Amino acid sequence: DEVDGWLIIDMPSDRPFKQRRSFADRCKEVQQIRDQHPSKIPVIIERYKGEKQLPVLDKTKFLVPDHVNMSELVKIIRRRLQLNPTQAFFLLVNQHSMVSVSTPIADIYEQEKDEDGFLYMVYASQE
Amino acid sequence: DGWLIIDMPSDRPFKQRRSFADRCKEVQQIRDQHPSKIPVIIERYKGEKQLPVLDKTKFLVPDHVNMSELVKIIRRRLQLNPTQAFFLLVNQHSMVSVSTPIADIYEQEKDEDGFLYMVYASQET
Repeated sequence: DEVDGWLIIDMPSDRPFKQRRSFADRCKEVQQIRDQHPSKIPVIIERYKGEKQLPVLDKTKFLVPDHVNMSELVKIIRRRLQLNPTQAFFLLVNQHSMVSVSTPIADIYEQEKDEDGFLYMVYASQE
Repeated sequence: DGWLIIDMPSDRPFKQRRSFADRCKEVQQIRDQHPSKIPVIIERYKGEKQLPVLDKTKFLVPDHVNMSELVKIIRRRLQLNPTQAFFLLVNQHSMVSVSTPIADIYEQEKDEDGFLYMVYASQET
């Protein structure tokens, strides 16, 4: 806890996935994933920056079949966060994109995927 | 005998009711008379049914205000009560923080014709 006179702080890392790996490493990972699972979408789902009433997700990486709509994914987040009904949340795709719950993620992927090939989503409460 | 002629007002977006040349011309006149104001087109999101249509779609906004000011203005014209939540989307689906200055949104998202297009929708949609 103290090394060489220095007092070390051990707080856990809250990095977004994009800040933990390099662009080359993320691209490399997507290609491996799209090779073994060409019928699934690699989705990164993280907590919005300024969120306060909502807890962090324990698992933020999801391999999703092409055919499921956003509803099917929202309810997954509904189950993983185990939220109460009076606490409403929204899911933004990529950077600030509100998309219809009936849209298949396969169209969302090809329209909104990141430069690295991942599809980034964030959940928030309001504002 | 003859024809059944039907006349109904248009609910088509502003971009389809006004030519490109007229829209460009209108912004040019407005930026000349009002160089410190932002011309914003605010319309109801296409598949929206919970919130009504507004009688005014064209808004001349001071360039110094934040997105918050535009939300409060639309909320008032929609006469919403606190239990009614809505979003104001830039372009078609872009969510922006209410603290973002409208001038920054304008220079980043304005249309080629000089207007800034926004739509309002409720969480249901």
